[PDB]
Amino acid sequence: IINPDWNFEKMGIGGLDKEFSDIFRRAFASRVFPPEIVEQMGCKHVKGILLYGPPGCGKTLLARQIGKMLNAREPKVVNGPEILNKYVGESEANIRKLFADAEEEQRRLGANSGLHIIIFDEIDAICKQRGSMAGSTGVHDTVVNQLLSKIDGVEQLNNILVIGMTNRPDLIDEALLRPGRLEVKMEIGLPDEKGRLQILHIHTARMRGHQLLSADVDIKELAVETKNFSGAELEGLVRAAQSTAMNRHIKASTKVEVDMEKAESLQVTRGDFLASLENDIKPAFGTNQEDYASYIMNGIIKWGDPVTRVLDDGELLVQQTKNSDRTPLVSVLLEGPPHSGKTALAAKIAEESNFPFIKICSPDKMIGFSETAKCQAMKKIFDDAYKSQLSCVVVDDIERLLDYVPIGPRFSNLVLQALLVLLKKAPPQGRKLLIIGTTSRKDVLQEMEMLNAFSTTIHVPNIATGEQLLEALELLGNFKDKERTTIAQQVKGKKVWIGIKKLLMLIEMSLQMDPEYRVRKFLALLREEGASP
Amino acid sequence: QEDYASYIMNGIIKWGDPVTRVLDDGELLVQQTKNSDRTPLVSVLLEGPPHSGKTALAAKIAEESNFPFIKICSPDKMIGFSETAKCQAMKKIFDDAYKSQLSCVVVDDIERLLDYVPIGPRFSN
Ligand SMILES: Nc1ncnc2c1ncn2[C@@H]1O[C@H](COP(=O)(O)OP(=O)(O)OP(=O)(O)O)[C@@H](O)[C@H]1O
Ligand SMILES: Nc1ncnc2c1ncn2[C@@H]1O[C@H](COP(=O)(O)OP(=O)(O)OP(=O)(O)O)[C@@H](O)[C@H]1O
Ligand SMILES: Nc1ncnc2c1ncn2[C@@H]1O[C@H](COP(=O)(O)OP(=O)(O)O)[C@@H](O)[C@H]1O
Repeated sequence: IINPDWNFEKMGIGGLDKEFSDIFRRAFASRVFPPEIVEQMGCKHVKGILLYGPPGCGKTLLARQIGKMLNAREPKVVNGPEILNKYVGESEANIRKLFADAEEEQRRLGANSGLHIIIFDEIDAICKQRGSMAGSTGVHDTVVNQLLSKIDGVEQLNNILVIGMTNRPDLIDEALLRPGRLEVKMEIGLPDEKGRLQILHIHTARMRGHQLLSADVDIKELAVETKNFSGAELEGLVRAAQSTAMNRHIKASTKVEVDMEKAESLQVTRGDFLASLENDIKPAFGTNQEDYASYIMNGIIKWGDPVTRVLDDGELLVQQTKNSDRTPLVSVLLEGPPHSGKTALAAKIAEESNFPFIKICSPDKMIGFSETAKCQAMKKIFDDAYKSQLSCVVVDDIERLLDYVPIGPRFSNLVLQALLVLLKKAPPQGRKLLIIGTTSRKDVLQEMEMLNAFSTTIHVPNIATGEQLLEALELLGNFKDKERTTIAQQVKGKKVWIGIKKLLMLIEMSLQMDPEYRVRKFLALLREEGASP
Repeated sequence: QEDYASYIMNGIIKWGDPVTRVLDDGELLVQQTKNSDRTPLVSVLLEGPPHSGKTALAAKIAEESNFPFIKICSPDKMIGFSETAKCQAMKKIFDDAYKSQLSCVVVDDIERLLDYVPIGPRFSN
């Protein structure tokens, strides 16, 4: 019913052109050959397939087009969580209601009926395997059995086709993949440069049709600027550009009584696209420039040699992880005394890598969580990281993730075991990863056998000389000439062990008085904090 | 034949005598478990310092046996599980192993299945 090489273009789906060929070659070879030879051989057709991948990557379009191209009746869409009810023996009824028409048509027309396709969604919701993990989601296992009894069993159905869709391929019941049942898996991953270009081509044909779009805008620049968008973020970008351009044009024309010549024109230009891209759309699988300003609040100032050493070592590690074989997983750990400024340096090192996927997992967003929820969140972040060619994950505080208190001692063992397992699991073939730690108590970590898993260590020291303090003050720029002179005469005493954060706090506290008494207050504050190595 | 090529990532090069001794001992154990009649159940434990290459050698010994049933139970596929889930998984694997006439099972990183930590000590009973 379809031409030998088929056709998939300018009909919607544009990014996935090899997938159709792959699936048709692997599964649907029986429905294209002349029926006489198929009946002569005496073979049965495949009775379903499974699709899995990241959300919003164009799965429903594929199912609808596959159904359309086979000359099948209207698909009977359905959702996963919708088929669930607390009353005993009611979900089975919902599962059973779906096949009535197929049964009736088979009963009437015999062996000449058409093809009916049922499209499920979030099929992993009904499965007696999610109960293994922490929680209670037994979903009254019986449900699944009923479904199987309809795909096969004593009563045979020969005019159906089941297309399953899922996001978590590791929660699918194992009994649902043997031969004779859903038995063809496939992956629909993120698009690439060509896919993004094609999607932008398809989604913008309307404006070009009526010459409304300006000649300034390109499509290659927007195709290369967007790194890990899938499909919906591109549609969102187009829509946001439309809306922003419209609002700006109407407001500007109201502000200035422009002639009808430009009033009729409603060009969107390129500025609207860039503004919407940089302010409107926030990708889920890409870099997030907003969170960096939340950690590096006062920038980075060079008060000594160690900063350059740390930055250079970070660059070397990034280069090693980027282009290298035989070692696709690399780890590192930053250790130092409290208030030394470790989080900011880690964030800077991650930012300078220019990787497409950068994330930060910190306990600031896990207040009141039970340990199981923390394990879930960590696993989710790492699972998301595993779906990109180059990634980078930062773990903010390893001591707070364990709930360590010196009395006892006390802590949670589940999180420790999860971290130890996750630190030594390479990604699927052909993909890289990088992990950066941070902590202030190295001895406890060494004592817990966790330092045997990391690959390197770096040291972040404090300010340990007077001239360094003078240089830091000079860079900050808060004291005058005579003030600096007075400070210099009195701080040559040596044995000066302070942290950058504490230094900032002391300066801020001291600057709350009149200019006369600032110096003595600052010196008193420094002396009360003047411990020794 | 996909797990074995996933656990032996860079082959097995012979840098000294011990490799030959280990492989020969494994072969002798396999032949014993195959040809005996009054000793159907056999066990062996491989131990050594960290980062020494125990899993690769165990996988190679299992693969070079030609048994019709072979399976590996590693802890890296049970992240976030509870004690009961681990018990059920292990029992299921062994129950499946019991239905063949010749089988081999690999248990990997025994110290990570019990959740051992030197402080305490703490673990799962
Ligand atoms: N070279 C630098 N190194 C570190 N911090 C710097 C540097 N230059 C400026 N800072 C400032 O230091 C502060 C970092 O303090 P922050 O509280 O992030 O430290 P931390 O090591 O993460 O602390 P904690 O041990 O509480 O987690 C930021 O204000 C940053 O602007
Ligand atoms: N003769 C050999 N013995 C062991 N490993 C070898 C040998 N020849 C090469 N290798 C390489 O050694 C690596 C195996 O190390 P592996 O990570 O399995 O160590 P391990 O002892 O299982 O570690 P762990 O105790 O951390 O679980 C693989 O790269 C393998 O290619
Ligand atoms: N080439 C394309 N690939 C993927 N999605 C596309 C493509 N062109 C358009 N889209 C849009 O992306 C969305 C993908 O289908 P949708 O049902 O929203 O997501 P999913 O089924 O992946 O959860 C739809 O809005 C669809 O119109």
